[PDB]
Amino acid sequence: SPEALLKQKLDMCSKKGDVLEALRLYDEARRNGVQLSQYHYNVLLYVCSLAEAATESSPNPGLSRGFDIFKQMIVDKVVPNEATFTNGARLAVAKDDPEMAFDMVKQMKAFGIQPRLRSYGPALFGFCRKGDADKAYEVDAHMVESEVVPEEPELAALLKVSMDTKNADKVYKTLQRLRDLVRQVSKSTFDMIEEWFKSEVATKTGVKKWDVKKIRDAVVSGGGGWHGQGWLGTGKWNVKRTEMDENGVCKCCKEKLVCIDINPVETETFAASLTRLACEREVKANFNQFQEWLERHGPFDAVIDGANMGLVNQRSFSFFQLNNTVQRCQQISPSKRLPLVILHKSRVNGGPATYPKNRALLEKWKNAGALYATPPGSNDDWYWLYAAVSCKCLLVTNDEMRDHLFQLLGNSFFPRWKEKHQVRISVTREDGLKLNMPPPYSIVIQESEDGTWHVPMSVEDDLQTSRQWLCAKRSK
Ligand SMILES: [Zn+2]
Repeated sequence: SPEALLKQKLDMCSKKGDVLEALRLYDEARRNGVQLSQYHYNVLLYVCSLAEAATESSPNPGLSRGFDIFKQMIVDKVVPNEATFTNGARLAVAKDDPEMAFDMVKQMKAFGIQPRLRSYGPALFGFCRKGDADKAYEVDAHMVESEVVPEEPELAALLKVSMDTKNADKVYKTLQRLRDLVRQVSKSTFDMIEEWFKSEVATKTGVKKWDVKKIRDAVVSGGGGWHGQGWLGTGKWNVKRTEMDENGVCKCCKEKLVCIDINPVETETFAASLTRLACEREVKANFNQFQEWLERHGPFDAVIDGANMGLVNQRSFSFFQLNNTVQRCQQISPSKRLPLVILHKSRVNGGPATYPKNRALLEKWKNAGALYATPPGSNDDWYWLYAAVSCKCLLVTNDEMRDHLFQLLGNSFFPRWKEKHQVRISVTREDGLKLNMPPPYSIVIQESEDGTWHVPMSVEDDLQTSRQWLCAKRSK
C-alpha cells in the first residue's frame, strides 16, 4: 500500500535525520498522486525542524520548505493534532523568523484552527528579542482574540519589551496580567519588576491627584487587593526587597496585605470539574461510592492525605507521624472532630497496622466515621481533594500538588484554593511536629488604594525558604 509505504520510508526518513530525502519523498508522493495523511505531514514537519538557520547564506531548503509544507497541510484540510502544533513550533523556533511564525498562526485562524500557546511563542519571543513592541502587541492581541491564555514567560517578555520602549501604560497592564494569571513571579520576573520601579520612566509616570471614590469603587469591584485605575502618586519610588511577617505586614512600610475572598460560585464550578476529571480516570463506581459515603459522613474540619503523612521525610511509613497529625488536627478543631483520614486499603491492613494497637486504632477511626480506605488501583489524590473541596475544610498534605494530575486542575482557581486550605507539617528536633496553617493574607501581587505595590517571588517551599517580596512605595 502506497500511503503505508511512504509512512515506513518517512519513519525511516528519518531516525537518520535525512531532510533532503524527506523533501524528495514528499515531492515523489505528489508526482505519484499519493495523498499525504496527518501522520506523513507531522513526520515531515519534524524532520524539517532539524535543519538549521544559515548564518552565512540564503536560508536552507529544510526550514524554508518546512513552512511551505505546513501551509499545504492546512490547505489540504488535514486536521492538526498535538504533534502538528509542536513540530510546527520547532520549525518556527529553528527558523527564528517571528514574522513567518506569526503567518503560521494567521493561517490556522483563517482555516478555523485554534492555535496553541506554543504556536504563539516563536512569534512573540522573536518580536520581543528584536525590540519590536508594536508587533509583539499584535501577536498578544491575536492570542487574546483566539482565547489563548499567556503564562509567565509570555508576560515577562511583554513586560520587558514595554520597559525597553518606555511604555508605562503597557507595563501597568502587564503587571495586572501577572497579578491575575501568575500571582507570584519567578526570580527573573522579580528582578525585571524591581528594575521597572527604579527606572526613569517609572519615576516620571503617575498623577498627583485623583478621584478617591473611583479607586474605592474599583477595589470593591475587582474582588480586592488591586484597583486597576493606573499609576498613582508622583516622583521616585522607594523600592526595597523585604518580607511579610506572619500577619501579612510589610516589614518595610508596615502596610498589611489583603486576604482576598474566593467566590463560592467558582468553588462550585471547580468541584464539578474535579468530579468530572476524577471519574474519567478512576473506576467510576469506586469514586461514586466514595461520594455517596462522604454524603453520609462528617462534618469534617480537616481531611488528611494519610499516605503523605506517613511518608513525608521518613524512610518508611510512620504510623507515629500519621497518628500525631490526627491528634493535632483534632486538638485544633473547635469541637474536637477527628479529621477524615484518606488511606489505601493496603495500608489499613499491614504496617501501618503491623502492630495490633495501631490496627485497632485505624479500625476505631473508621468506626468513628473518620477514615475511608480507598480501593486497590485508585489514586487517592482525587479522594482527599474532593473531600476537602466538598467539605469546605482544611487539607493536610505536604504533596506539592503541581505535577501530573494536578496540572489538570488549572493555574487560577486551584492555586488560590490551595493557599486558603492547605496545611503542611514541619518537624524540628527541639519541638517535634507543627501544623503550618494557611496564611491570613493572600500571597499575590497587590496594588494598594494609594498606588503602593507589593510583589511576591515564587519559591519552591515557603516554609523551607523565606519568601522575598518587593515593596514599591512613592518616596513623597
Ligand atoms: Zn511595603
